[PDB]
Amino acid sequence: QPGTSNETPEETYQRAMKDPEVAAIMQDPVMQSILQQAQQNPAALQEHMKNPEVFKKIQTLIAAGIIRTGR
Repeated sequence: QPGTSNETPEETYQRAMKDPEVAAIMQDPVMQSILQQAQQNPAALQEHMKNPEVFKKIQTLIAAGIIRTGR
């Protein structure tokens, strides 16, 4: 049921798509590189979050529910 949606990641993407900050960041290849590095080492993404430019980028998609960073 769309009303009780929650297991539909696709819905989250659309919402984030409406946010101008999300569109701009998703179009940036920097985030793709961070994810890959994280696979090679967990500390890779950590230093990225600390970085001011990447910090804003990473956080934007998280709040938008586009990326899961929980554990």
